[PDB]
Amino acid sequence: WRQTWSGPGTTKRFPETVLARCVKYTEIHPEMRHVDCQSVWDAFKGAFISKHPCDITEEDYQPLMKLGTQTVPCNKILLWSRIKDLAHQFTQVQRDMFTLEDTLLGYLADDLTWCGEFDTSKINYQSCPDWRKDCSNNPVSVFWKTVSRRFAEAACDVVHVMLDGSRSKIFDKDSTFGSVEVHNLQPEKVQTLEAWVIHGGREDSRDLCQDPTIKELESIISKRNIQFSCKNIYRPDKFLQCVKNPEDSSC
Ligand SMILES: *[C@H]1O[C@H](COP(=O)(O)OCCCC)[C@@H](O)[C@@H]1F
Repeated sequence: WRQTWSGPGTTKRFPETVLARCVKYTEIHPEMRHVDCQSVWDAFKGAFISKHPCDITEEDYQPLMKLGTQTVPCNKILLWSRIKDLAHQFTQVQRDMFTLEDTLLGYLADDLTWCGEFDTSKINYQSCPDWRKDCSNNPVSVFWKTVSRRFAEAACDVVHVMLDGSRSKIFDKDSTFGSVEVHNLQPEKVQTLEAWVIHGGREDSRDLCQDPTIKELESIISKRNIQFSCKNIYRPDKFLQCVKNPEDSSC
């Protein structure tokens, strides 16, 4: 009648879903043919089964990271913050740019929740720790931090980030982008971080590249010895029109 934790529990059929996603990914992407999906799942399980779900570490996920090792085109990375759908829509069409969810490990875990229980092999399908209400070192949160760091470390040249220009803080220092990814871009390899600030409906005039939180991001990035650039996407529908058909003479 009562649940242990505040967050949603493990997604139903989690084991089968992860294995099936791995099979599909490794079928489509030829460079991942070497990957044994049962081994990936065993490694994924090993990270959190029989562990207290408030005591997960990045080391727990090391076997999975090793198996899910993947070369990503370093100059074609698209980061995003609080605007998942548009970023994915974009890379679904612009297939030569890659978000974290276009990597094997991001693909496996996208939109899923999982946790175990201490001193029993059971998956908890009733509840899982909420990052804020319960604890930060939980299976889902630790996974995303670990893979997000590794993804940001892979980037080179010009790295792009899609941001939501309709939000209160367009750049949020407390988001995963702001707290993990920005600080793990390697200054030796990354020339520029270019922000694309996506405008909300019909507000097509404000230069959001002058927003205070964008100036904050600019200052943080600049002080890491990386250049900052910013572009408004004033009218998102036209942007979508043009990505989908770039030969369109209106683009
Ligand atoms: C790494 O993190 C980005 C998404 O995180 P957001 O910045 O969306 O943070 C989510 C949690 C907010 C409290 C994306 O580039 C990649 F997945």
